[PDB]
Amino acid sequence: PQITLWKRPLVTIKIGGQLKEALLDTGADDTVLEEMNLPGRWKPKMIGGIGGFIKVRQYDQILIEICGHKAIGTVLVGPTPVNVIGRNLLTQIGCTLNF
Amino acid sequence: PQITLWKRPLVTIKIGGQLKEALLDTGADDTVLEEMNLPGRWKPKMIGGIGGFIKVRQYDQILIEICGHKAIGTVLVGPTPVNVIGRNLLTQIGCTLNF
Ligand SMILES: CC(C)CN(C[C@@H](O)[C@H](Cc1ccccc1)NC(=O)O[C@H]1CO[C@H]2OCC[C@H]21)S(=O)(=O)c1ccc(CO)cc1
Repeated sequence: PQITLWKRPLVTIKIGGQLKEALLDTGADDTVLEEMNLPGRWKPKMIGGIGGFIKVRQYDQILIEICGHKAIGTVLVGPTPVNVIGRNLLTQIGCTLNF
Repeated sequence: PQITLWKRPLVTIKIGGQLKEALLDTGADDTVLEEMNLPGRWKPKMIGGIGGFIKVRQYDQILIEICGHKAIGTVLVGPTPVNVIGRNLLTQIGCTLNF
């Protein structure tokens, strides 16, 4: 599809057997999802943006379906106000910016 | 152009007659630039990011050229970690997401 940017580019994702809403975010290097109790090992990470840093849990090789497009990669879990799909997964679904 | 996302979508912008580098950021509603001098009236505002809220100077109706494409709109200036071009200006240059 083609998504215009008049409104936030929110899409439905499937991760860990749950459906959620997330931003297709070209400004995020990596994917960050709202707190959720995922099984498996993780490592702590600090990620920074406007307002400072938050502590997150880095899970590797997580399967995520984004608008019916499957991807697998790093997913950071923490107290983010928004689910954001970052470039590490956007590249996997064939997403480009165009103007 | 069509921009892939294996690297950060960084582009050169012109604002206040000066060249800078900025990130095309579909996850940003607004455009936020690092501390700089800009002419004209500004009003204090607050904006929230992943890590909390920051004080910014809001400049309205500012000319800004993004990768050769002209826009006129609101630019927020403050202690952002990165110059981000947000949806208020991405829409003006006709930017869409595609996959
Ligand atoms: C700043 C940028 C370089 C990096 N960020 C992505 C941005 O898209 C961020 C997304 C966002 C955060 C919080 C609420 C809504 C959207 N948008 C944002 O701050 O937008 C500001 C300006 O416009 C307003 O609209 C929405 C908020 C206001 S990040 O989240 O900090 C981040 C940092 C490290 C990683 C791991 O690599 C992943 C993500």
